[PDB]
Amino acid sequence: STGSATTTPIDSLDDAYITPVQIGTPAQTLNLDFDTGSSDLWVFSSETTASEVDGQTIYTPSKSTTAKLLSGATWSISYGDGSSSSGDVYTDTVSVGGLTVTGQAVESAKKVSSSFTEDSTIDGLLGLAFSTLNTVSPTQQKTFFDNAKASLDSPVFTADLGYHAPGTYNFGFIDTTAYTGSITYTAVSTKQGFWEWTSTGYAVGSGTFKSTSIDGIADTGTTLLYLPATVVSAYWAQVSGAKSSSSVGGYVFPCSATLPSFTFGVGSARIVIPGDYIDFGPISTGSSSCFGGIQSSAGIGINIFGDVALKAAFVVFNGATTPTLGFASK
Ligand SMILES: OCc1nc([C@]2(O)CN[C@@H](c3nc(-c4ccc(C(F)(F)F)cc4)no3)C2)cs1
Repeated sequence: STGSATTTPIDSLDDAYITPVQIGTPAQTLNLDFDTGSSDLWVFSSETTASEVDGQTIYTPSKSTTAKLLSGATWSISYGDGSSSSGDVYTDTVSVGGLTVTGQAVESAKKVSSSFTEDSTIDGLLGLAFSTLNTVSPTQQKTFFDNAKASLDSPVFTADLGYHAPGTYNFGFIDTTAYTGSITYTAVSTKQGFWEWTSTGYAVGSGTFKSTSIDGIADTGTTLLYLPATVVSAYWAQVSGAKSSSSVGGYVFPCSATLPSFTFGVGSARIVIPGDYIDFGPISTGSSSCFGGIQSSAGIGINIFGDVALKAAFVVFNGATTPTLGFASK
């Protein structure tokens, strides 16, 4: 089997991408944030505290003929931005782009933190990291990809995110029309439960390539590119007036600037992020200070190849027995 679904930016900044997901019978379609950096499929629901729901579409398990309470199971998760959610668990039929998993754990939120309430466009998350990170207790649950894997034509999914434009998540096949050149595959460590790999270095704009190992994770659920402070400083030093602002929480730059590209290494190959992809616009409406798309990972504890990096590439998440990541230009 295969599936293919379009993913769409939630706003003009590409802050996140949402993908329609069918849950239950008859189908209830919710727009979920596919997150290769976590492993819970959770949704706003008829159980979510009413004061914490503000415009989201909710899953109502009592209206699904295939929903079953996963008795005694609870979940609770926090994200890298400090946001969180928690609740109980149903199993139900879940379909993404024509690919169906029966008995998928659908984690129903009883509580969500303010950032989720405030984002009316995100109805929940669909985790695509390794199932060892799933937070359901006392019986840990598998991700949608893990459940589908044995049925897929090939044990892979691909992320083809757009820049200020829709893109595609495919399951079970590699669309050879979606990229240019070849896909370069690189080894993955699952030791932390992430799609963790080692970039071979970087370049700023037209500069020469710096060969240096950069461990990090491929995370579709993170907006920006978080790299070591040395690398990030070398980038922003090329932008007149750019500076790290503790009050804003990262590097800002004059909105009058044209940004250089940023290249990262994948083995002997290179992915070039255009400068425009690094512009996240005014820090507040009308400001002439703009927020940078490349930020320091210092104090996060891990480098994150988030959407800024991933949307410059066609990315293969190969979940074979020995997992790998593939990157191609597009
Ligand atoms: O500790 C550093 C690390 N962090 C992670 C992640 O937690 C897993 N991927 C990312 C992710 N964030 C979100 C997300 C957070 C908040 C919202 C809100 F604003 F709507 F609330 C929406 C989406 N989704 O995925 C970060 C992995 S490593």
